[PDB]
Amino acid sequence: GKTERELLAMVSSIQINWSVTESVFPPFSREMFDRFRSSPPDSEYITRIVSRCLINSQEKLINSSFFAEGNDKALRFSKNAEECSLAVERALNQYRAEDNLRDLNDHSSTIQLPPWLSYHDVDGKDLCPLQGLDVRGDHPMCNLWREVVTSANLEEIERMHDDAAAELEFALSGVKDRPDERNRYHRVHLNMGSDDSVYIAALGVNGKKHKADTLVQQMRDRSKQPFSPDHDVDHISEFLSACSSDLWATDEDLYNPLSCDKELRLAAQRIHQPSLSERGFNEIITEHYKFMGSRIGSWCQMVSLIGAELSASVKQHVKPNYFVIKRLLGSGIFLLIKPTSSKSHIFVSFAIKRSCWAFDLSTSRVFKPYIDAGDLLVTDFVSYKLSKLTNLCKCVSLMESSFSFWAEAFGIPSWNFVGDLFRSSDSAAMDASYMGKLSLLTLLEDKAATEELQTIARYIIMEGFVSPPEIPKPHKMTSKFPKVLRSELQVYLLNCLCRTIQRIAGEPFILKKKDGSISWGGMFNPFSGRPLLDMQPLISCCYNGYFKNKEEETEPSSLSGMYKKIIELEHLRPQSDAFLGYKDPELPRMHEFSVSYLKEACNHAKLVLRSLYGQNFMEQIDNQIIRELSGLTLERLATLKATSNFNENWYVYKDVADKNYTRDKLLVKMSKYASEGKSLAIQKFEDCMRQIESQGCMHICLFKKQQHGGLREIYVMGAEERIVQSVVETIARSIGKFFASDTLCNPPNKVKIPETHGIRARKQCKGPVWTCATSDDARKWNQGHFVTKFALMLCEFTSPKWWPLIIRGCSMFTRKRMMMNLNYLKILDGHRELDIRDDFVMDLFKAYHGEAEVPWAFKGKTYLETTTGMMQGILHYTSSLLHTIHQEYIRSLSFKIFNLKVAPEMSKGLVCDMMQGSDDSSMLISFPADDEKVLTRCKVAAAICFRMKKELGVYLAIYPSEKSTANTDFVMEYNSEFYFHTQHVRPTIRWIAACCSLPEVETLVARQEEASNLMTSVTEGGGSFSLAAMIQQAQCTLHYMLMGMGVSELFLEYKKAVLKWNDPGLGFFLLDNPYACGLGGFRFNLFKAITRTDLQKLYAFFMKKVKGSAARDWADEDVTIPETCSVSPGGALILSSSLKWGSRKKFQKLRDRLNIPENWIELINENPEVLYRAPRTGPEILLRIAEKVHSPGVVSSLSSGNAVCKVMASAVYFLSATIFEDTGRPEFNFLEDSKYSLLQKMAAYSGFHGFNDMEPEDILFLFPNIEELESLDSIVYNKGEIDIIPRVNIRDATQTRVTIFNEQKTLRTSPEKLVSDKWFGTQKSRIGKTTFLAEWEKLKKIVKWLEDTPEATLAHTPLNNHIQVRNFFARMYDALMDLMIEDAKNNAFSHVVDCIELDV
Repeated sequence: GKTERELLAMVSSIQINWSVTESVFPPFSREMFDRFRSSPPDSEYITRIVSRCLINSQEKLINSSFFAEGNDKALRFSKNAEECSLAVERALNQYRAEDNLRDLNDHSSTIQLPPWLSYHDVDGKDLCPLQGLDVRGDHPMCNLWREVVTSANLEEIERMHDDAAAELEFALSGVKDRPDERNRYHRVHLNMGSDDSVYIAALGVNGKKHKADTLVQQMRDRSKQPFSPDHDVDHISEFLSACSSDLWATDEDLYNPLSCDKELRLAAQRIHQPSLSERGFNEIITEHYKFMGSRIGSWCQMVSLIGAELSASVKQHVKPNYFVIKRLLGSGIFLLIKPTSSKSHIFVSFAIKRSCWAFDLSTSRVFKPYIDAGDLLVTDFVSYKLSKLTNLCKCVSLMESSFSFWAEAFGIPSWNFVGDLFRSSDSAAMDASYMGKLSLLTLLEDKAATEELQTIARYIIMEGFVSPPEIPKPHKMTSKFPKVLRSELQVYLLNCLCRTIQRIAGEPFILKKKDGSISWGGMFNPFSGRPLLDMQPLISCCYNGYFKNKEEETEPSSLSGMYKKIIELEHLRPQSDAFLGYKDPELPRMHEFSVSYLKEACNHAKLVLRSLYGQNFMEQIDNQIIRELSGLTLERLATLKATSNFNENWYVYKDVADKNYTRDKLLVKMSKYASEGKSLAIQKFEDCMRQIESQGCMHICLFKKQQHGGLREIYVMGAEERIVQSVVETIARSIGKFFASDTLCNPPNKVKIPETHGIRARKQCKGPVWTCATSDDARKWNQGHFVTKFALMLCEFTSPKWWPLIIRGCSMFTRKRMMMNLNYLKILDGHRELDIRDDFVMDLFKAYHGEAEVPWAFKGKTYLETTTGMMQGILHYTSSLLHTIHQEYIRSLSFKIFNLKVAPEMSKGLVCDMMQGSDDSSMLISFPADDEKVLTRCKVAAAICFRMKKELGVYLAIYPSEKSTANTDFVMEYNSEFYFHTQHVRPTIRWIAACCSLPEVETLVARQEEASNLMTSVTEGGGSFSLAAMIQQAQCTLHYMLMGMGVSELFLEYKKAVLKWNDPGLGFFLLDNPYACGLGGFRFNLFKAITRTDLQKLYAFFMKKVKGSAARDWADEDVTIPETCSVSPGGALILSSSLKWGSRKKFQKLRDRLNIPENWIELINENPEVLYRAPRTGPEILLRIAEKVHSPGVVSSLSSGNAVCKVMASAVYFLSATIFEDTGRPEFNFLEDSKYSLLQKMAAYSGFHGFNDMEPEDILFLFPNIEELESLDSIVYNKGEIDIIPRVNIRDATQTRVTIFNEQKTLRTSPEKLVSDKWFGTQKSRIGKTTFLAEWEKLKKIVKWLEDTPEATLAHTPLNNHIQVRNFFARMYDALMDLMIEDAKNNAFSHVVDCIELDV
């Protein structure tokens, strides 16, 4: 009320002065708003356009599918094959005709590492003098790098190296006794020291014949010249197809370097499965058998260890004439490494003792060829970027998880899979081995275009599901092929997709309702001709998996691709605003839209909103916005999202030169704005919009994320613009949330609608029903949408008070100004005129310093300016509203076309529920199939789905893409969640690729918590607990490789100490039980750890009430080892080390900039007059953002990080860390048994943990009862349906926040049974014990009160959690209104579709 009255007074404060908007933002003008709010739609135009659109859709359907009259189905499909063939060879002879191309005999090999497999050598990482002397017989003969490794060998015979011998006894002394020694000048560290003892920092004598820079320069000039599609890849397909039994064998070739921690896994299962006294692991047998599969597991170990050693060697700094020499732990393989160029480039040569190498190559010719020198094989130098070194670091875990996934996908059990892959008679084994080797080739060759080809396979495969009224046109995807092919794998993938297009064009996938359930035959793997039978592997063949990282990209081709897109359509501006909201287009150009039909869509959507929510709906849509604008606080905008400092400066590079650009956080501007009494975003929107008018544009900076396939191309807008965006967003989102069919506003409608469609169809009409497709692609959604339509759309909905806010926000969205990365312009100033991407780079080069006038690039300016389109992430909900408007019109037009076409009594039917996200459209039309008129209804549905995208979309600048699919009965797709007939699939491989995230949290309990969160993420989307268990074994080898289990001999001493004390803060990876690995989180393992293992006795000794908080640690020294550490639990599971590489200087500078209050008591004493659920005022908002800042995890240096540096510290420091001081005296005179009140304090929801673990406590090896029919039943169940005695929230803040239960008498008594604190007394500090949990009562609120609920989809119906954990384990309004009138002039078109469909 009072806040509501103040917000409405602020709204009355806002005003629109038109002369300023017409001045600075030209296509915004008072006349256009007045005509649109005033002029009703002229119906003659709207009839003219829907009639012409109907004709177009008919003619396009005819000449697409029915190429003439009197055509047999075989003739139609043969002409389709002719068309697709000609389109294909047009695509190929795009590539054949090129300026340059490699000769077909010349080869490339994709995996640059050698195929070697080495029998186990003498232990230790030192390059010993015997490993120098024994390999002397090199026989150089002036071959490539034989003379260099001979020089290194001859030096190795002498002692002319920094470490010819490394001793572990010195490092044990350094761990147990802190003052180990002085620091060697050769030992170059990055974080927390480096020991001349822990890593071989030996430097070998320089080669006089060759310097690697010119060798890579000539090889790079060759890499510039492209690859033809007629290049032979017969060796590639030979490798992936034929080699099956070679890959699997157990001869202990190199399994040891990562097979070290087996006993630790035997400990971890002993916590969870008490009754395995046989040492009888169940998933660990497959884990170590797969790792023991020598032909791939040993080779993946070699990849992982060279990746880890190189990541350690990036931080190593070497004087330029010399190069470092290293050796892997307990291996014959030597790495000769040069970080000569610090520009993310490391140069590596490998050398294996010929005595060490044996029993194979892994395979020939799909690997870098190796030179023989008799004594030792060797290889030529190869270059690597640091972004690729993280991928090489994680090769065993990624390949284990990908092979286990593909074994599960083709029905092989994920624990017996290496045995089945050894003896591969069934085609499921051959296809699993094919796809696993394909994933291996993708991983070792990191390239965006290779994943792009894998992604295009999705649209090619989906085109085969189109219904007989339609015909497949998979050759439509030939437009979206890569411009240039840059490796043999792209050639193989392109040839695969070309033959795939040929097969799909030949005939479609043929559906059959045999058992009252549709199923598709003729399906096949997109990358090999092996037939499939399951939808899930077909979907999972596409969606190539990607790693996520938040980092900039400095490769100029990547930023040129970023900047290309908006600038492609910037030139397509029609320079005439007659169409842009002033007048109706007849044949709409690019960026145009029709005023009258936008108003008709608005009026129709008002009519459906009226008929759903009643007569006063606008009043309802009024108040919802007020609630949203009472919810929109500055704290909501106070997040970790970055913010641009490009305002009013950095415009000319000469003034902008010599100063880096830095993206300030949102918190500095939010706290500067909240330093005044500016309690809400709207109260500051008033000032911000005037500021934005003063500058006369929007300031935006461009930020291309480094990863690929994730959220790339981020547009970091400014603070005032963020404020304006947020108020416009809350308006847009309010009116959009009144829409049922929208999905971005209400995702439960998205999960509900595809499930509910079957019930609505069967309830309305009796019998089977067909469907149509989802045109989820939208052609250039962001670039092409002018914003005047957004303004007119939103102004049609809101009350008259809001229109100035809408008009001014859309007005700043018209004209917009975005900055490039300054290193890009530093490149372009001194660039050559040989820029290949002349569409942008030559154009920008002339625009910046040149003759060419360009309407986006300005003279000597550091910005791209665009008077059209929109950003990607700016105005999501407004565009979702536009798309919802369009689709709501199309629904009634669909009923109109169905009534005009088939019968007047078809409104009883045609259930046509929609699904429209930001740019993802979807539609499905159910109609009965009783009579033989259903084929006519299918023709009508084809015309309807045609007109939805291809025809009335253009009038709303809504452009359908070729990537759309049309008329795919019993098939639908939306947001990569495919819905086949009574079966729901999603591509799970995208999360299996991510579960080996290798997280840099640097807390050692948060690390395992993050691993558990990712594994639960795989369990949420598809997957199985056996697959999750194998992925967790991959995670555990990854984590124990963050410790030096293949990187330091001290890990061998970490083992025994680790067995003495099993706690996750010590670094002991707690394995979840395999029968339910995904439901139980890290809390489940911690509860079982304290309940079973003696680690609770350490918690019995070290505890806050008996011992103390983070200041008081059981180790009297704070920093235990020279490598960093702490004992701070922070109201959570206790970490026994920190290892915080973050300097924390940047967080200190952040805290200085936020000007937050310093004392921090004011939350604690004034906690009862802050509702932490909701702040109210600038002081309270300031302390809430300060609480958000000082939380763990969200610390700037906790967020800030890097992968190579983190992995280098992970064994340089971590092997020494935690060892022989914390572990030497962890608990003496320790209380054997833990208190029970303290036990429930550690885990408040111990009751749920006991209920969930009661079933999977004791369990056998495996209990498979094979089912006959396997298929999802469209069923979902939640384990969190089980609730605590208090159904109400656990917060009860001031006993006023929630009113879900009345008068709370017993509801109050149950909580203090568990809490053991006075919930009464206003929840004050002294509620029986001041600081009973911790000092911060906000921290007490966080830790004491917390609830949650999980969710999972099932194979068979649920009744309770036990059959959940059993089954989820792998078993293997009125249509008559808005009466628009259409033209039925060409009924001969309908006649020919009907007759030829009858004759087929």
